[PDB]
Amino acid sequence: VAQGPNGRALAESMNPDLLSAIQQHISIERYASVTYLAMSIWCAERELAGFYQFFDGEAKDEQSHAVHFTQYLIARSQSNDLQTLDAPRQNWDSLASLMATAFQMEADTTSSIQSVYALAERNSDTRTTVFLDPLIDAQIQSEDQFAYLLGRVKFANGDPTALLVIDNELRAGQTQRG
Amino acid sequence: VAQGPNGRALAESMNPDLLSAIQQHISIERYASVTYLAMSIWCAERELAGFYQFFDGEAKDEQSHAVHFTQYLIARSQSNDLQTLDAPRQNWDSLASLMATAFQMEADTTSSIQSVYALAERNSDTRTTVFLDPLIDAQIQSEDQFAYLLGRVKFANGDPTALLVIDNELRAGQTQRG
Amino acid sequence: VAQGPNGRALAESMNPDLLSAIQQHISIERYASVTYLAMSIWCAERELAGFYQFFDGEAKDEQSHAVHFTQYLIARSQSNDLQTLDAPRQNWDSLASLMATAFQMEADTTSSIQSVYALAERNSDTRTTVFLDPLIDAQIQSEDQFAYLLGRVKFANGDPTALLVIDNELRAGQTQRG
Amino acid sequence: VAQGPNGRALAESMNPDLLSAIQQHISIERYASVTYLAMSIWCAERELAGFYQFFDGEAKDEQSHAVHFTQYLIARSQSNDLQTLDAPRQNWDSLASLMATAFQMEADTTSSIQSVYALAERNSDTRTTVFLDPLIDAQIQSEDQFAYLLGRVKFANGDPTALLVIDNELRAGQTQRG
Ligand SMILES: [Cl-]
Ligand SMILES: [Cl-]
Ligand SMILES: [Cl-]
Ligand SMILES: [Cl-]
Ligand SMILES: [Cl-]
Ligand SMILES: [Cl-]
Ligand SMILES: [Cl-]
Ligand SMILES: [Cl-]
Ligand SMILES: [Cl-]
Ligand SMILES: [Cl-]
Ligand SMILES: [Cl-]
Ligand SMILES: [Cl-]
Ligand SMILES: [Fe+3]
Ligand SMILES: [Fe+3]
Ligand SMILES: [Fe+3]
Ligand SMILES: [Fe+3]
Ligand SMILES: [Fe+3]
Ligand SMILES: [Fe+3]
Ligand SMILES: [Fe+3]
Ligand SMILES: [Fe+3]
Ligand SMILES: [Fe+3]
Ligand SMILES: [Fe+3]
Repeated sequence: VAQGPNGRALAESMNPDLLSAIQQHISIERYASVTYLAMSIWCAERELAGFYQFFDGEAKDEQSHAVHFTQYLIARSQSNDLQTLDAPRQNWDSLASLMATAFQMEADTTSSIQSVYALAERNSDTRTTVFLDPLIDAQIQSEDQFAYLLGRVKFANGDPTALLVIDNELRAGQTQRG
Repeated sequence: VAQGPNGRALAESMNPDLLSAIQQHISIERYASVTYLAMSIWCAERELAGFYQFFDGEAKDEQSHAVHFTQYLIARSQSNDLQTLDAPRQNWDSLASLMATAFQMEADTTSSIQSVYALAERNSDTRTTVFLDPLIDAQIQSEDQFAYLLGRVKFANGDPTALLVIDNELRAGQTQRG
Repeated sequence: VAQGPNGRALAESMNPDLLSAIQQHISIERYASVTYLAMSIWCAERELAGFYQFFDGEAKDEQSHAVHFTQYLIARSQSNDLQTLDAPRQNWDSLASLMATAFQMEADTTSSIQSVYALAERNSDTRTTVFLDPLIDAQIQSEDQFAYLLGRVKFANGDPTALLVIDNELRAGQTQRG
Repeated sequence: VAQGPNGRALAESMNPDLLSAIQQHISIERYASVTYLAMSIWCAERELAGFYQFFDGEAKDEQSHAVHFTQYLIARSQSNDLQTLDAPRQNWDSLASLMATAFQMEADTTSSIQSVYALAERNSDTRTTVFLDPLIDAQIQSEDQFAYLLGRVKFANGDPTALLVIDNELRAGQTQRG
């Protein structure tokens, strides 16, 4: 039995470029987390309590995704390399602008997973494509959800009254089309 | 065993300037109470039932704070001196103006506690600083809450529709960021 | 009513040096979080499942502490500034060495809080000292707990049998003297 | 409607090389089953009751996997061909050696599935890749589990005391990192 780079018994070796791509993707999930924390704060500063609660939860969920990836590297007997984390964006001129950045962050997270997926396919790493499949499915749902929240905020067209109504929807847990 | 100014057994004497400051602070709590009663009435007169219910409760809570302080003076064997109570402000041109006065009243209540706290420290009265610590913590929460309500009302920008939505939030007990 | 640096109504201004110190302390809590994540991974790589579960939870708790501080800055109408986060230490020669780093991380977190506390006192910021008091109390308990775990691991004197027994204690939730 | 090789209505023909590969893989699952039975016996002979119970269950689960594959061939209207089954390995010099063989057996089971998967892709058999996807996911978990058990036994470094502790873990159902 061979030993993997992290010292555990090795079921099958992993291409170093694929390993590097997964380590970088963990940083993307961690960066999404701190970005949603920054967004939660921006909303709290403007008394948008439902948006604050929503993004507070999204921050925790993205961190959970990051940990899920670190566990996959452990399972593959590969080394983890937790990286320096950039500071998030923290300033927006409007809730609509913030929600556009949020949607872009979600779509960019999917693009990162897609890049890992394509590298796994080039390397015939079926364990990794199987691992990523349900994460892509979750991303479809999250993109659908963020398009819904962004579109509803844009429909409000900057009217504070409409934004208060949507804020109360989010506080109540009404965060997707259903 | 020595007898304190109120006749009870005396655990430790209290500086008369500190005693006077606590008696004055009790008046500040009582004045906050009648101010919030006046605000509850102003809101009721304009059919803002959620704001009326909110300030009705705040009036009762501030009175409870006043009584809590009178009990501390009893516990320290110090005399209470219930003072003449000024009439509250009763007229405002808008809900936003009323909420600004409410926030100022809350911040001024904290400033009064801080002044007592500093006098207690100058006199090495550790019982009094310990007594005040949780009251300062409550004040942080109340300032956060009043900044939230004031900010939400200001966001409404005088639109009656938005103010009705917020009024219904308060009636439902949705009074802070959560 | 004045507006604070984050735009909310301002109960009382905060010294900019104290604000900077709190923002830096939030980074210390976030760094403790990612350090405990790195430690959880190191333990998982060596099949120390109880230590992995323990540090996984500590990572989540430290993140919660960081968010708790960001909420205090919101409550004080002060700006948050989420900073770049250093990569954690990730390599140790033994569990005893890892636990020494963990204890040091906990003690250093307390030292950071103490530095903020002293600055708040120099500035007569009683809200901040009151806010920090229960966090210092939690730190006493955490230092006691980490001294217990470190001491128990050192008592094992590198014997794998003893380390398996302690690992099973942690998996069962037996993590302090009780 | 066409009839498949097993006589049932045929939704889509299957490449004979892919069919042969699935029939061979069923033998691999059956061989894993009897191998884990042999390991359960070896452990029972040495009073390692927790390891005996663990491998007894693994033997039953691998047989269930084999039957799951036979049901897929039925669903595809393909013939099953149950093959002669080799005798398992039955002798090991130590529990660590046995656990290495167990890990290798698990990794080799995954390699067999991967070989079927690649053949299905070459033949554009999307039903078969979809069928195999959750089985690969289960294999990731089983490889992670067997790496954990092997690593814990190796950490024991042949100390009977440590092996008794781990044996009791397995009897209690504590068989993975959790
Ligand atoms: Cl920014
Ligand atoms: Cl907007
Ligand atoms: Cl951006
Ligand atoms: Cl008046
Ligand atoms: Cl108004
Ligand atoms: Cl006034
Ligand atoms: Cl390192
Ligand atoms: Cl050690
Ligand atoms: Cl260090
Ligand atoms: Cl043999
Ligand atoms: Cl052994
Ligand atoms: Cl063999
Ligand atoms: Fe994510
Ligand atoms: Fe996401
Ligand atoms: Fe009060
Ligand atoms: Fe008050
Ligand atoms: Fe902390
Ligand atoms: Fe800590
Ligand atoms: Fe306290
Ligand atoms: Fe199997
Ligand atoms: Fe298996
Ligand atoms: Fe799938």
